[PDB]
Amino acid sequence: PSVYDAAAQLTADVKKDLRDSWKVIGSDKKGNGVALMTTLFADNQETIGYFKRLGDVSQGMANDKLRGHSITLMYALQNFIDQLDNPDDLVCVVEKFAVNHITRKISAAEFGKINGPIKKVLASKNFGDKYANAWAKLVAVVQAAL
Amino acid sequence: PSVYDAAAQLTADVKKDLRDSWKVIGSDKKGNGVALMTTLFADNQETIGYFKRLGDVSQGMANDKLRGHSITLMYALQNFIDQLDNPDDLVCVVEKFAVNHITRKISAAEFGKINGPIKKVLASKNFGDKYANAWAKLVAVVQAAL
Ligand code: HEM
Ligand code: HEM
Ligand SMILES: [Xe]
Ligand SMILES: [Xe]
Ligand SMILES: [Xe]
Ligand SMILES: [Xe]
Ligand SMILES: [Xe]
Ligand SMILES: [Xe]
Repeated sequence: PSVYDAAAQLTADVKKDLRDSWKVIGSDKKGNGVALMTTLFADNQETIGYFKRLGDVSQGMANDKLRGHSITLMYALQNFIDQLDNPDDLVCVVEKFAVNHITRKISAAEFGKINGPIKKVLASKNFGDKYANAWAKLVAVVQAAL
Repeated sequence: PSVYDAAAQLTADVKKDLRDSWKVIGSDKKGNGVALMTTLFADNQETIGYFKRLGDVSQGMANDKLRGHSITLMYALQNFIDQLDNPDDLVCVVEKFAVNHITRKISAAEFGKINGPIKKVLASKNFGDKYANAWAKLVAVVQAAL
């Protein structure tokens, strides 16, 4: 299937759940972005080496490169959320970020490692399994490009 | 380097002018982002070669990679606007994007070529030299990091 095919999973209900949870998670991009990355590295230690540009990714907010990365990642998510109703626009921004990951040899399966950290960050604001599942559908749009 | 000294130029008055103009420009990220890029390419044709990944940029909005790029650029600007309160956070996201441009061999002087396009896009929405000059101070923070 194509990336457009994958975006068919973003039904009205999935988009509502994405938007509702993002209103909260995206309101603290620094805090929740660094939490997302820290959780990735806590649970998926095999990924740490890919991030060597950032320095020591265990230093949390006392690592300016990690903070800058993490905030910017949250604006990638903001971008996706704002494009949900126009699959043409969603696909072209997904393809852009997919290239950022392809050129670093991140496979679709490796990209999907982010679902565990997303589930945990969601649950930190009491967004449960329905919301984690909705976010996995959005992650899968990127996986379709990888 | 002199990056923190550039960031210190974003006074309360400058920040207000950035926020007030961004309220309008950032309300159409697709349209104004592509306009910024097509204006850069038209007026600074010697920069087009750097963008070869995007294909034929003369196609404008109809070029999916250019559209994806352009939307994403506007979320870099959104990020900067949202960090204006906190010099450490503004600088760490500026440094992130500066690294992206250093990889592409973009100097402070060539990055500064965006000011003419910014002035033109602002003016098209009835934001004149006052606002162009505020945006130039923000551009100068990135220039200081290159
Ligand atoms: C929600 C999921 C994710 C989003 C939206 C995302 C977004 C981003 C963004 C915006 C960048 C910056 C690209 C650049 O400027 O070149 C980035 C860099 C990167 N991403 Fe992700 N990413 C995600 C998940 C992952 C996962 C799960 C991995 C690996 C297992 C990964 C590995 C990388 C690497 C290695 C970099 C480069 C870091 C650096 O050296 O600057 N990403 N990602
Ligand atoms: C307001 C000013 C600008 C902002 C906020 C900005 C932002 C961005 C962003 C967010 C990206 C994607 C980075 C990545 O994923 O690696 C990018 C890419 C790029 N930028 Fe800029 N940029 C600006 C001006 C310029 C100018 C003036 C030049 C050149 C003279 C330039 C040259 C490039 C190049 C060559 C790329 C890579 C395109 C590609 O192959 O994907 N940028 N820029
Ligand atoms: Xe991504
Ligand atoms: Xe999220
Ligand atoms: Xe995602
Ligand atoms: Xe930038
Ligand atoms: Xe702008
Ligand atoms: Xe900028």
